[PDB]
Amino acid sequence: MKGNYVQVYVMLPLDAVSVNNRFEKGDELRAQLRKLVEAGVDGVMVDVWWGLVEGKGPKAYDWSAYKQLFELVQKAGLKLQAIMSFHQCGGNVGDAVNIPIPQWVRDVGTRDPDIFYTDGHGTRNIEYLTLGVDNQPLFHGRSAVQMYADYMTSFRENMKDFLDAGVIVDIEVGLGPAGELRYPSYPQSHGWSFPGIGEFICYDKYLQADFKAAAAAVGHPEWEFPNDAGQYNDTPERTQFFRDNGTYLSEKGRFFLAWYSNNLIKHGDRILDEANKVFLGYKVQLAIKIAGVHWWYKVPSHAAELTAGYYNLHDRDGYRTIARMLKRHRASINFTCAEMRDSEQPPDAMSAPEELVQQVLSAGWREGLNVSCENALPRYDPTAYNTILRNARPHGINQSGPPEHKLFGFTYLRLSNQLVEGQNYVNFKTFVDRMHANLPRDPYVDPMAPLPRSGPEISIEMILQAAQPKIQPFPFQEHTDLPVGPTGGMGGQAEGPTCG
Ligand SMILES: OC[C@H]1O[C@H](O[C@H]2[C@H](O)[C@@H](O)[C@H](O)O[C@@H]2CO)[C@H](O)[C@@H](O)[C@@H]1O
Ligand SMILES: OC[C@H]1O[C@@H](O)[C@H](O)[C@@H](O)[C@@H]1O
Repeated sequence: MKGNYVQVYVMLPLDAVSVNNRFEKGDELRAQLRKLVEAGVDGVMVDVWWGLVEGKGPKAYDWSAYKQLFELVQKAGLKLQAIMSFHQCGGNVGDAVNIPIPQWVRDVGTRDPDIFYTDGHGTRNIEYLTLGVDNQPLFHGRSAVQMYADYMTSFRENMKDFLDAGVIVDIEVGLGPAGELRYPSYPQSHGWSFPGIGEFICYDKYLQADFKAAAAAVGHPEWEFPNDAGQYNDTPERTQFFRDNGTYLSEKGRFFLAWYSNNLIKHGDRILDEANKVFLGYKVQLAIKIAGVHWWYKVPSHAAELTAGYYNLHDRDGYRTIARMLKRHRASINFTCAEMRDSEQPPDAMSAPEELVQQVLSAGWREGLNVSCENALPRYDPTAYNTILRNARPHGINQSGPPEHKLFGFTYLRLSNQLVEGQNYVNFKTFVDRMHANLPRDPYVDPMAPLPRSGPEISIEMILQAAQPKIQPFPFQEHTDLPVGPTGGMGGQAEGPTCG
């Protein structure tokens, strides 16, 4: 039944190593990572916050709390997915700990405000560096991807012992807010609230100039940004841009959207080129996280997706363009909406979770990429685990083989006292059982090969030919064929350690 084994990973507290590079909660974590392996979890995932390590200065890396944390993990026998977290913790949902980007970068920003994504009003979003300064050498003679690449080269030099023994199996290079390839279009920070459409975050002078230069390239210098796209909390109908047969379909608006959405491809391309020549040769896999912007999916404009950077429509696959860019790099997609079901989203959201999971996992599987998921919200119900299991093996168990399509692995959000305690614990455990096709945990499964080098760079126009025509999804079963059962599952009822 091994072909059907899907690895489960838990995501560690946002603060596995505390708010100032001091690994503190080690004994708690030691007890918390004890039950997780009794549950049979394959490995864990932590952020390697850029603001904690090079916080103190240019190239002043302090891997100390982090060498100790991974020490704990290795000792627990767990695989580790590390997230190269070049973004601020605090601002999004579920962000309790608050870790900003490096103070010395934020100080550069004081001098040049345009280094942070800027909305139409001119509000500076401090949580991630605009993709416009990727190749702008203004961080004291270092450009942002130089900075991103030196941060990852240093991670390799210092974490080598873990990279050799095979504890670190996946590097997830973050490329935007929450470490996701996208724009900060729905910033709870700036008074956006779900299911609002969000805004186009492309007003800083670097992108503000990439576009005017791009406008004149196609003969239209005169062209500006969408005047009619509304505000954060509007609904499509309310704006002239996202309204049925609105400017999102006009030449000016198709071009804009092509630009805006291409910038994210390119950003992610550049930085992945580098993460690939850094980890080049390692038994690791490179991944990126793509948001799950399900609200306004059921409407024609797909507004929230268009503002977030994913130019997805009924006739244009905006998630297969992205996966085509990941293809050279032998990268994989890490999508985040797996636990939802259309049933549970507010009816006015015009949200289609299930249909977004099917689109992205299908674009990815079509591009030959390994796809993996992560739930977007705190969920401890069997419903959540069965929806996940459905999405893991769309077509279900193929005991007569390995299945057509299968997720490489799932990474549950998040480790808490509540997950490893009682009821929630026996559900999670039986969930893991089932995610492994009820086989016992196997660590010598899905062994990676030394990361090859990124293949030949391919133009924008060559990655963009995957958009058209949008293909049909891969037939998804409606429920999983190996659900949670109910409360219990194989061993019974497990009872043990609290917290202190
Ligand atoms: O631990 C990883 C990141 O967790 C949060 O971001 C999550 C977000 O809460 C969730 O809705 C989405 O599905 O995935 C992201 C990215 O994994 C923090 O906000 C991030 O700062 C962390 O990097
Ligand atoms: O902050 C972003 C989050 O907002 C929530 O209200 C939605 O339910 C989530 O799908 C989304 O990820």
